[PDB]
Amino acid sequence: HMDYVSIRVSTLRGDQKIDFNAYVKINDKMILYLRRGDSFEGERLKRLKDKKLRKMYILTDEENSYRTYLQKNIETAYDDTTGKDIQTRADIIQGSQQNNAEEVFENPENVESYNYCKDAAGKYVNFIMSNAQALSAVMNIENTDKTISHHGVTVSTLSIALAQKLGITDPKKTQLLTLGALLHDYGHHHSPLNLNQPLDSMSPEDLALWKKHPIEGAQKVQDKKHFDQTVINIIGQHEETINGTGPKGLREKDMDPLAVLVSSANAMDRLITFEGVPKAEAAKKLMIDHVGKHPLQHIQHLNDILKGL
Ligand SMILES: [Fe+3]
Ligand SMILES: [Fe+3]
Repeated sequence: HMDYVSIRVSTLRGDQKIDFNAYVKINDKMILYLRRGDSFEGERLKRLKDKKLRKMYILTDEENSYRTYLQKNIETAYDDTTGKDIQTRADIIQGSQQNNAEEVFENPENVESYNYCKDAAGKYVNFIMSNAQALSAVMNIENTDKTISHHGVTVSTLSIALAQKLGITDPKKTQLLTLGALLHDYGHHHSPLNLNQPLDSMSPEDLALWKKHPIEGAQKVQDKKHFDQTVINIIGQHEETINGTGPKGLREKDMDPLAVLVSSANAMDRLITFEGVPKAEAAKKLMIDHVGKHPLQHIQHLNDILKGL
């Protein structure tokens, strides 16, 4: 009898108490999981981790409560005047960025959703740039379920920090870099590929499928008038390497410089998140197993960023 609407689980973050139930779908039935009054700050977030949760459901009659919950979370989290714990702010903002990316992946023709994601990417740059511990707090949020939207947020975070180290200050460029990084793996959306394995031990079939993703991703968006060219370039070129060994065979001179940055940042998170490489060993691995693929200055800066420098 009752109607439900879907919500993305990355929107359930921080210490605000929910004024709605939330349900997990099991065997196509809506099973009560989160109750009115629950919150998700600190260790409470574990209730939503390691469970491959993507969508949950709320009663349609409670949708207004959810919408107000989300808007309050976002407004409070981006506010630099509150003195709110940085980890809680980061929990909310990381999840909101992920939500915005998922909305674009699910609705790529939607101009408003793209523009919302773009505007929020600008807000994200400002959050990371204006709060000393923001990057560290975001990097504390492990990608337990190995999703491409969480991975996009992580890659965008490393990309913002890398851009700062390289002296790329133009706000339009940093916004588009962040947006492209967030969306970079659109080509993997609803792919049967298990990303959580090393590329060099994938079956030939899996590797072949993997090589298609930037090409397919870019082809899908390249003629959409509302997509920024830089974002299209990042989606399509982010697997390219400076010595021309990537899927498109591009060399550094052939590439959007911002895609070179995302390529480096991505290569690092792939090692750490998808291949189980300890963060302190990732730079070495790229240099010794990914010879000549990325600019040494990017790898050194990324190593420093992961070290807190
Ligand atoms: Fe990729
Ligand atoms: Fe990636």
